[PDB]
Amino acid sequence: TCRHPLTDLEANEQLGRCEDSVKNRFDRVIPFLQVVAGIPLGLDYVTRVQELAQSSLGHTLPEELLKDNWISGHNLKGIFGYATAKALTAATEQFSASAIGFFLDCGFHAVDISPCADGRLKGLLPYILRLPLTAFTYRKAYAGSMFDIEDDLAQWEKNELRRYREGVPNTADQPTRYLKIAVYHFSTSDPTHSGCAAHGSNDRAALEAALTQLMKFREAVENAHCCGASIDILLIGVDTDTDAIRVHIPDSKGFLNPYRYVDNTVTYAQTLHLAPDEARVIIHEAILNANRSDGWAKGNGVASEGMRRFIGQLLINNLSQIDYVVNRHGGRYPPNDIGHAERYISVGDGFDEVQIRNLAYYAHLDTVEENAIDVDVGIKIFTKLNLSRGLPIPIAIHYRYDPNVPGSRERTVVKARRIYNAIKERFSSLDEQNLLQFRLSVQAQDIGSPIEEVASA
Amino acid sequence: TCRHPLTDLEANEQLGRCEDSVKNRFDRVIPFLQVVAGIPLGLDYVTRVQELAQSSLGHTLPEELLKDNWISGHNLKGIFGYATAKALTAATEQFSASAIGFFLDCGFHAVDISPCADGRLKGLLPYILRLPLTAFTYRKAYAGSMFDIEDDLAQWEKNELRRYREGVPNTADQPTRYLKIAVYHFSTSDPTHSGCAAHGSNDRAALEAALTQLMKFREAVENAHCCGASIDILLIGVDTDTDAIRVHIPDSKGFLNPYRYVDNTVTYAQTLHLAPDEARVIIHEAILNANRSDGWAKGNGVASEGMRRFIGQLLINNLSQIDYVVNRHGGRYPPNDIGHAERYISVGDGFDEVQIRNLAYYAHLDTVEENAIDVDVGIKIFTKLNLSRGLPIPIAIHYRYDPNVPGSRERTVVKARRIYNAIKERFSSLDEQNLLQFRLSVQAQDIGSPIEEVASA
Ligand SMILES: [Zn+2]
Ligand SMILES: [Zn+2]
Repeated sequence: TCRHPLTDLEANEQLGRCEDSVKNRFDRVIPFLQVVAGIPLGLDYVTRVQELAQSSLGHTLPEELLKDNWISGHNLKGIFGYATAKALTAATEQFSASAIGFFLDCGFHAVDISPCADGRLKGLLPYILRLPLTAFTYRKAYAGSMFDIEDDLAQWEKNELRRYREGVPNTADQPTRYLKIAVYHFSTSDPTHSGCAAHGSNDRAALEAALTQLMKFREAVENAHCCGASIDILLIGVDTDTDAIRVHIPDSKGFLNPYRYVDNTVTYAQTLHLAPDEARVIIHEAILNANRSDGWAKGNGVASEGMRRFIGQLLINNLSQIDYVVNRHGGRYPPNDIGHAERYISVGDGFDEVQIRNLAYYAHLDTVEENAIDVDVGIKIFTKLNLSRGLPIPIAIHYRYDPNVPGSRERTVVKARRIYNAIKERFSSLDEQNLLQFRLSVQAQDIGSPIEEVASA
Repeated sequence: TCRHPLTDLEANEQLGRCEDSVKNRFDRVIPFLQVVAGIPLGLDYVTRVQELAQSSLGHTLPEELLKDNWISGHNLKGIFGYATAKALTAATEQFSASAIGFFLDCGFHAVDISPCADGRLKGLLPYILRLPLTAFTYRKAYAGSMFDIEDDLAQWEKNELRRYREGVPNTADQPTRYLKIAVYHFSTSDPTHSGCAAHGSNDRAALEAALTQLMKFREAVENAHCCGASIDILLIGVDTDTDAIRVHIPDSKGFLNPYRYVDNTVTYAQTLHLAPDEARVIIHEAILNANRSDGWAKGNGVASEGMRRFIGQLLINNLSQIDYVVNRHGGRYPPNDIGHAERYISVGDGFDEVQIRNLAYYAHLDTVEENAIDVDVGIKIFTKLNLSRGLPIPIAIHYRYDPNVPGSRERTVVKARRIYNAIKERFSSLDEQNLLQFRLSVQAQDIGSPIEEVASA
C-alpha cells in the first residue's frame, strides 16, 4: 500500500480533518442523549443536563426544552432536534479566479454539473473532482441525474446575455462553449442493491438516462436559438465504493458513447509506481487511445484539445481522492458507509458548505406537491436509519434568494414556511409523535453569504 | 385432619410439585418487572436487566426488547409478553395401555369427556379424575359443556370404522359402546357468583343443559345410524371449591336423572375412618343404593357391571384429589383461588401439558367470527384480572394438526395467523396500547408431539 506520486497529501489531510470534525459533531449527539436519559428528573435535572451539554456538545440548551420535563418526561426528541440543528450551524460556520482561467483555457465560459441527489455524491466537487464552486461553476443535483431542461436553458441564456453585454467571463466572439456535466453513480461491490435507487440500482439504466438527458438538453439549446448556438456535454460515472470516476470521452462532434470512456481505477493501478511526468504522459495518451478505440466505442474523430485537457485534469484530481479513500479506509468504504448513512434530510437548495459524502439526504424541490416522491423516499430511508432506533428525523429546509431582486427574501421565507407546513401535514402521524424536527434557513445566492435562521411560524 | 386410607400420597405430592412449579414460573414474572422498572435507563440498563433476568427467570431477553428503551421508556409490556411466553414454553417442555384395558373391561372402546371451558376444570383429567389422556380418551372442552354434536358424531363414526376395519381397540362384534361424559361445575360456598358463568351461575340450569346435550347426542347417534347403534352417556358435576365430583348413575337403559347421583363429599366423610377394602365395599354398595333409590330418583333397573365399576373407580380416584385439596389448602381453596385467577388466554385446541386448575382461560374456537363471545368474555375477565394492574393480556393461540393429511401444517399455521389477526383487529384500542401479547404455536395431533412456535407474521 504505497502512495500515488500525483496525490495531494496536504489537501487530503485537510479534507479528512473537515470530514471527521463534521461527522463527529453530528454523531456525538446520540451518546449524550443516552447519558441524559439516565439522569433522574429531580431538582438537579436542569442544571446537570445543562452542564453535561456544555461539556459534551460545547453549547447549552434552552430552558424550555427542560423546564417541564419532570412532568412530561424526558424531552429527548426535542434535545435531539436542537442539537442536530446546532451541529449543522456549527459545520456551516466552521466552513465559512484560477478556476475561471483554467476553464477559459479549455474552451468553456461556464461549467454546470448535475449529479444525482444521492448522499454519496454530496462531496463530488470538493473531494471527488477537486473543483471549487465559483461564480461560473454550478451544482444542481436531481434525483437520478434527471436535471430539468428549462432552468438549464434559462441559465444558459443568462450566461450568454452576460457575455454579450459585459463579457464578464469573456467576450461573446470568443469560441468558448457552455459545458454541462452529468454524473451517475454505481457500486462495484453491490451493483444490484447499492446503485442508483432512482433506476432500481441498474447501472446501464442510470447511464442511458443521464445520456438521454444530456442529449435532450443539447437539442433543446440547439432548437431554441439560431446562429448555430450549441453546448458541450460530458458524462461521468462514480463508483461510490472507491470514489473513482470513469469519464466518457466525446468524439470530435461532441457525441458521447456509453462504452467509450476512461476508467480511473485501472489508471491508478497502472500509474502507481511511475513518476509524476510519466503518469501525466500516460493519462494524456490514455485519453487518446480510449477516444480512438473501435468496436462498441467507435467514434468519429478525436476530442478537442480543451476537452482532453479538462478530462486529464479531472482524472489527475480524482487520483488524489482515490488515494485518500485508500489511506482512510484501506481501499474501500466500510460496509456501513456503502449504503445509506445520512444524518438529516436536506430540503430545498441544499448547503454548499457541508459537501461531505453520505452526510445528508438531499431532496431538490420547490414544492412538496411537485416532488412528493423525494420526500417519501427520504422518510422511508430514515424510517430504517432513525425511526428504528426511536430517534426523530431531522430536516433542514434551506433556500437561497437573490438580494438584487426586491422582496426576494420575504418570498423565500414564505416559501420555506410553506414547505415546512406541507411536510408537516403529510406524515402527520410522525408529526404527532414529535418524530419530525425542523430547522428553516435562508441564504443569499452569493458564494460565502451568511446563513440566516428563520422561525418556523 | 387425618388422611383417607385410599389416598394416593406420592401421586398427590407429584401433582402438587408440578402445580407449584408451573404457577411459580408464571407468577415470578411480575416481581421481576417491578424490580426492572426501578433500574435507571443509563448505559448499564441493558446489562443490568439481562443479568437480573438470568438470575430471576433463568433466561435472558432479546436485545430488541431493551435496545431502544432509553428513548421509548421501559418496555415492561414487551418483557411481560416475552416472559409469559417463555414460562408457557418451559411448562410444556418440562411436562414433555392399562387405561385402554380398563375401559374395555368396563364395556367401552372409547371415552369422550366434554367439560366446561372454565379454567377451574382445566385439571379435570390429571387431578380430579386421575384419567390419563390416551389414544382413545378425548377431552373437548366447550363453554357451558355445550359440546358440538356434529364433531362428536364424526369422531364416533371414525372410531367405529377403525373397529370394523382393523379392530384396534377391539373387534366390531364385541358388545362395547362409545362413552360420552359431560361435566358441569358448581360452587358450594358462592353458588350465585362462582357457578357456571355460561348459565348465570345457576347450578340446575347447567345440569339440565349438560343433560339435554347428552340426550341430543345420543338421539343423533341413534337417528344417523341403523342396526341399533347407540352410545353410553355419563354426567358428572364438580364442586370447584373442594374438587369433589357427584356422578349421576344411569339406570338399566342408560337414562340419567338429575337427582339420582352419588356425591363424593359425603362418601369421603363416611369412609374416612374405615379401611381400604371396607371403603371399597362401601362405595360399591353406595352406587347400588343411589341407583335403586326412589322418589325423585326413580329409575328403571340398575346400571350394568361395567358402568358401576367405572363409576366406582372414578369415585376412588376423586377421593385422592379431595385429600390433596384438604392437605394443601385446609379443605377449601383460598378466596383468591375460588374465582378467576387465570394467567393467560388459551385460544384454539389448548395445551394437554398444562392441565392445571385455574391456570388459563380457554376459548375453544376455530374462527373469531363463530365464537366471538368467548373472546369477549376472556377479555372482560382479564380486564379486571390484568388491565386493572396495568399489565397486558397474554394470549396463546395453539392449534393441532394431523401430519398424515398432506398440507395440514401449513393450513394450521395459516389458521393461527388468521385468528391472531382477527383478535388484533377486534379490541384494536387494546392493540394500540400494546396491551395484547401473543404467541402462536402448532402441534401434531399425536400425544407427546413437540410444540412448534410460529411467527406472528
Ligand atoms: Zn441515484
Ligand atoms: Zn362454566
